[PDB]
Amino acid sequence: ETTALVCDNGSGLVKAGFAGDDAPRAVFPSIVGRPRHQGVMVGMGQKDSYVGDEAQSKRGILTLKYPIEHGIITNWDDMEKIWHHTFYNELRVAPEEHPTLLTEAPLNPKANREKMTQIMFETFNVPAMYVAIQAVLSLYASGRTTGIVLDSGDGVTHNVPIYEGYALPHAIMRLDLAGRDLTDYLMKILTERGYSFVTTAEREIVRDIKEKLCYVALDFENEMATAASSSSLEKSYELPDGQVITIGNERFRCPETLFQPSFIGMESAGIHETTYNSIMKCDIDIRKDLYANNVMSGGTTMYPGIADRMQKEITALAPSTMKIKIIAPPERKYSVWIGGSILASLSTFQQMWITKQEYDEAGPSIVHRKCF
Amino acid sequence: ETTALVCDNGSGLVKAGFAGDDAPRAVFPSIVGRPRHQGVMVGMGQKDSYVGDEAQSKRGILTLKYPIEHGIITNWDDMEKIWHHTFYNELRVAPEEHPTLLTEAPLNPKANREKMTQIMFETFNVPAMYVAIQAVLSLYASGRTTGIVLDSGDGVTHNVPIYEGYALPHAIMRLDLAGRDLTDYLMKILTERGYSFVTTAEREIVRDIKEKLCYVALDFENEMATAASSSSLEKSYELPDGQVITIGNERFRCPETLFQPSFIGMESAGIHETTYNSIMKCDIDIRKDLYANNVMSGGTTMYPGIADRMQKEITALAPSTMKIKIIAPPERKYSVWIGGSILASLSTFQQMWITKQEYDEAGPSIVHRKCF
Amino acid sequence: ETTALVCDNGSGLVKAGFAGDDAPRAVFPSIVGRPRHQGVMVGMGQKDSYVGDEAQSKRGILTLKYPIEHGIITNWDDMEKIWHHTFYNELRVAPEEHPTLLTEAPLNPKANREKMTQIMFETFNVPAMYVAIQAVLSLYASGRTTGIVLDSGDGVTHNVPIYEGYALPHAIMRLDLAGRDLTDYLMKILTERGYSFVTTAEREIVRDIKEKLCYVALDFENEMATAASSSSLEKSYELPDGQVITIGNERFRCPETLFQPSFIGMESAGIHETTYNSIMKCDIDIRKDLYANNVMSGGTTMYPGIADRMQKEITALAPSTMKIKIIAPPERKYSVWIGGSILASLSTFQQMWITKQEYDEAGPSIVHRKCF
Ligand SMILES: Nc1ncnc2c1ncn2[C@@H]1O[C@H](COP(=O)(O)OP(=O)(O)O)[C@@H](O)[C@H]1O
Ligand SMILES: Nc1ncnc2c1ncn2[C@@H]1O[C@H](COP(=O)(O)OP(=O)(O)O)[C@@H](O)[C@H]1O
Ligand SMILES: Nc1ncnc2c1ncn2[C@@H]1O[C@H](COP(=O)(O)OP(=O)(O)O)[C@@H](O)[C@H]1O
Ligand SMILES: [Mg+2]
Ligand SMILES: [Mg+2]
Ligand SMILES: [Mg+2]
Repeated sequence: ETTALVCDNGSGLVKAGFAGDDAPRAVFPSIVGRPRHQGVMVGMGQKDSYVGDEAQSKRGILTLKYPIEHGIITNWDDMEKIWHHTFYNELRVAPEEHPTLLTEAPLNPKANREKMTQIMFETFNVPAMYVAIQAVLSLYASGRTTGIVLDSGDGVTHNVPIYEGYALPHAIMRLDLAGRDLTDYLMKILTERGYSFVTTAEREIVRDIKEKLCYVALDFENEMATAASSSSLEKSYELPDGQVITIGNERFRCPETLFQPSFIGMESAGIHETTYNSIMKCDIDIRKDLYANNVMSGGTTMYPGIADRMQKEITALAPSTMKIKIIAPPERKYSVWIGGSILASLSTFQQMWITKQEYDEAGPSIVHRKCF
Repeated sequence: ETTALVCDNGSGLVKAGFAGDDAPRAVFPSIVGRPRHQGVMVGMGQKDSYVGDEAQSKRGILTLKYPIEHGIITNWDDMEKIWHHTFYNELRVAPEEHPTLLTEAPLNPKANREKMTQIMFETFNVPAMYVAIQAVLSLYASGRTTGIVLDSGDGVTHNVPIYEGYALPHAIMRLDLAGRDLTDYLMKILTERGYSFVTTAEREIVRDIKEKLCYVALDFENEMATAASSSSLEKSYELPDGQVITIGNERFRCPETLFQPSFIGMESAGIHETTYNSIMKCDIDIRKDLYANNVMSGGTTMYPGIADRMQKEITALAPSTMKIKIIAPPERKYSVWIGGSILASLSTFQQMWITKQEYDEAGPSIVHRKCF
Repeated sequence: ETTALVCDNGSGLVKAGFAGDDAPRAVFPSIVGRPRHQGVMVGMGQKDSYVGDEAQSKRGILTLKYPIEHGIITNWDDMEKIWHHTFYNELRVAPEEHPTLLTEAPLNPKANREKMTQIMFETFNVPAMYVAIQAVLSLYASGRTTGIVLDSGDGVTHNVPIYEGYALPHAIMRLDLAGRDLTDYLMKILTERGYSFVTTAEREIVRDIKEKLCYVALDFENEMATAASSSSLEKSYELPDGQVITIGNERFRCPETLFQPSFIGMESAGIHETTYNSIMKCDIDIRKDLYANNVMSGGTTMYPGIADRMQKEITALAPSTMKIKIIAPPERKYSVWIGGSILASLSTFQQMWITKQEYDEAGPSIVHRKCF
C-alpha cells in the first residue's frame, strides 16, 4: 500500500517523483542561492537562502552554488536543503512513510553513498532506501537487457556495458567532461565576439544559449569552412535586458569538446573512442550485440547532431562487417528516472530494499554489501 | 513395446536418440557453463548454470567446463546435469520406461562404469541398462564382422582389432591424443601471427577454425616448402567481432600432431605406427584381413586428407604384397550411435541387459561380469 | 677485442650495458614523450620529442607513450628512437663495432623478432646480433642449470621449466598480466578514496605509489579483516604538488590480482596455479627438481610478501612429501641482464652469433634457424 519515491539527484538537475508513474512529478535545478547585497527594506519575509526555481527567478541578487560537482556531493548542508525542498515543498510528502530510491554515478567515492544513506536514515528517516547505478536504470527504461549505455549529464559522462543482465565492471569508463564543462568552454569562446559573461547568473544564461542554439556537426572541418564562407550558420539570441548576441561557429565548436577534449586541455579521448575502447575490453562474443545496442541517456546527448556523428565515428572505428545502431529515444533526458520507476515497481525488487533494521544492525556500511 | 535409448557420451559431444533410427535425434555440446560476471538486473529468470547449446550461445558471460576429460568423468554433478538435460529437455522422454545403452572407451577405470550404472539405476532409474565399447559399435555400423577400428574423438584415440566377432584385447591400443589437444596446439601456434585466444570461450572459436580450415598434408615437408614459396595455402576467417585472421601452414601443422605427437611433447608413436603395431600383435593368419579392413570413426577423422595419408603410411610400413584399404564412410562421425542403435534393436541382445533385479541382487559390480 | 653489448628492452624499462660486467650501465624508462600544449617562447632549444629520463622529468607538458605493449613492439619509430638513445646518448658507443644481445618473451609473434633483426642489421648495423629468451638468461644468472623460472615484468608473466639445460616448450606458460595492469587497477581503486588519476603523467605517480607502498599479504581475508578493524596498515604518500594521500587495504589489494586475476575480469588462474600447472605438464622424474628450484625474476616479483605467499600456495597445491623452495635473490630485478652478460662472455657462445654475411645470405628469417 505504501508507494515508493524515485529521486534522481544529478549534478545540475533534480528529478523526483513517485514509483509507477511515467514522468517525474518535480524537476528543478540543484542550486542553492544566497544574497550577496545589502538588505534595506525591513520585513517583507526575506529569507537567508533559496533553492531551485526560486533561486533561478531571483538570481540577479544571488550567488548560486551547486552542491554536486562531478557527481560528488561537495556541500552536505546544501544537499540536505535540496532534499528537504524536494520532499516537503515539491513532492508534498512525508519521508517517514515512503521508501526512497536514489542514484549514483559509477566509480564514485564510497563516502558519498555512505553519507547519503546516513542522511536518509537519520535526518529524513525512511522505512527503506536503495542506491542504484544510473546506466542500469537507463537500460531498464529502454526495455532491453543487452546494451552499452552512454550516460552524459552535467558532471559525469560514463559508458557501462551490460549483456543478458550481467555487467562487465572491468570495462566501465568514466570521463569528468559533461554539460557544465561545455558551458564553461562556451563562456570562454564567447569572449572572441566581445560578449563578457562572468557571474553565476550569466553562467545560467550561457547554459540557456547552449540548450537553444548549439548542435553537433557531422564534419567539423566542413562546418568550419562553411561558417568562414557564408553567414548561414549564425543565430541571434535575445538577452534578458533586450540585447541581441549573434553566434556562428560557436554553435558547433562547443559540443565538439565531447569529441575533442583537447579543446579544454584534457588528454582523454572523445566519447566515441571511449565507447569503442569500452566495447573492446569486453568478451569477443558479446561485441556484436554491444555494437547494435548503443543507448544514449542524459541531457548532454540532446544536441541535434550527436547520434549521426556517433554512428559515423564508431563505424569508422569498428569493422566494416558490423551493424552499429545508436538508440536515442525522445525521452532520454529522463531515462534514469523512468528506469528507477520501472525497477521500484517490480515485485521481484521488494526484497532488495535496505530496511531500517538492517541499517541499525550494520551501520552506514551495508550500502556496499546490498547495493552494487 | 518399450523403445531403447542410445546415448553416446564422448569427451566433446552428446549424441542421444532412440534405437532403430538412422541418425541420433539430439546432438549437443557436452559442456556446463556458469556465470562469472556481475548480474545487475533483477528477475528475467536468470539461472545459475547453462547446459548444451544454451551455454554455447551465451558463452560470452560464462565459464565453460567439460565434465568428461580424456574419456573419464571428472565432475559428476555436471554429468548428472547433462544426463538430465538429454533425458528431459532434448529427448523429451521419461527414463522410467526406456532401457538405456551407453558407451565407454577401452582401458578406462572401472569406477567410471560403476558410477555410470549407479547413477542410471538410482537417479534416472531405468528398467535396464547396458555399457558397450565404442569400436564394436563402429564395426556394427560398418556392417562387417572383421576389421581394425581406429576411433578418434575429442579425448581418446583407440585401435581395436576384431576377427569374426572375436576381439584381441591384448592388441588394443589407447592414446590420449585427440581433438582437444589439437585445439590447444592450434591455440599455441596461432600466437606466432599475433592472434591471442586465452579464455574458454575463445577455445570454441579456435575449435571452429580447426573444424573449418584444417587438413592433413599428403607429404609434410613438401607442403611446408609450398607454403613457404607462395601464399597459395592461406585462408581467411572472420571472427565473431568482425575481425579477419589469415592462417597459412597452421592448417596442416595442427593435425600433423596426430602423426608426430612430439609436436606437443608426447613420446608416443603416430596413429599409423599405432595401427601397424596393433596389427602386428595379432596372429599372423588374420593380418591380411585386418590390413584390408581399416575402419575409421569419430570426428577427429574428418580432416580432408587423413585417409590417403594413413594409406600411404601403412603401405610404407607393411609388406608390399598386402592390400591396404581404409574405410572412411561419410557418416563416420555418428558411427558409434548407429552401431549402438543396430545392436540395441537385435532380438539376440534383449537377453543381455542389466535389469533392476540383478542390480539389486549384485550391486554396482555386475557391469564387469555382464559387459565386456 | 670488440666488446659485446647486452641490451634488455622490456615493456617498461631499458637495461643496457657491456658484456662481462656485473650491473647494467644505463637503466631508463622506455617511453617517448611529445608535447601537447602551445609553445610560446621562440628558440630555446625546444625538441619535438623526448626519450627516457628527460621525458619523465618534463612529463607535466608531455604525453608519454610506451613503444612496447605486453612485450610486443607496437610503434617502430619510437623503438628506433629508444635504441638510438641507448646507443649514442647513454652507452656513448658506436654500434657498428659491437655485437648486440637482445631479449624476447616466449610465445611472441615471429614478426617482432624478424623486424628487430632487420633494424639491428640495416639501421644500426652491427657485426652480429643474437636474440635470447629471458627466463633462460635468468637461470644463467641464478648460477644453476635446473629450475623453473617465473619472470614477471611490466607486460608479461611467463614460466619456463628447464631440466639439466634442456627446456620443455610444451610446458611454457604465459599470462598477459604484469606491472602495468596492476598500475591501472590501482588507478581504478584509488577512486574509492576520492583520488582521480587520469593522465599518463599521473600513471607514473601511481606506479611510484605502487613501488613504494604496495605489498602482498600472506592471507588475504585476514589482512582485509585487520584493515577493517584498525588503521594500522594505512600509509601516507606525498604528491608532487604537496598533497598527501592515505591508503589502507589498497596496499595489498593491488598485487592480489597476481593471485586472483578475476579482480580485473580475467578468467585465468593465479601465478601459483600457473606454476603448478607448468610443473604438472612436465615429466614425472623432473618434478621433484623443479619444486626445489623456483626462481623468481623481474620487477613485479619485488613486492615484500611474494616469496612466502608463493611458497604457501605451492605447498598447498603440491604433495606434502615435497620440498618447495622459492629462490628470490636481492638482485632479481636485473637477472635478465646479468644472465645476458654471462652468456655473451662465454667462449662457447662466440660461434652462435648471427653475422652480417649470414643475414645477407638468408635474410631476416635466419633468426628462427639460429635463435631458440
Ligand atoms: N536540449 C539540450 N541541448 C543541449 N544540452 C542540454 C539540453 N538539455 C539539457 N542539456 C544539458 O544537460 C545537463 C543536465 O542534464 P541531466 O542529465 O538531465 O541533469 P543531471 O546531469 O543533473 O542528471 C545540463 O548541463 C544542460 O546544459
Ligand atoms: N569437420 C571436422 N574436421 C575436423 N575435426 C572435427 C570436424 N568435426 C568435428 N571435429 C572434431 O571432433 C571432435 C568431436 O568428435 P566426436 O567423436 O563426434 O565427439 P566425441 O569426441 O565427443 O565422441 C571435436 O573435438 C571436434 O573438434
Ligand atoms: N619495488 C617494486 N615493487 C613492485 N613492483 C616494482 C618495483 N620496482 C619496479 N616494479 C615494477 O616492475 C615493472 C618493470 O620491471 P622490469 O621487469 O625490470 O621491467 P620490464 O618489465 O620492462 O623488463 C614496472 O612496471 C614496475 O611497476
Ligand atoms: Mg544524471
Ligand atoms: Mg566418440
Ligand atoms: Mg623483463
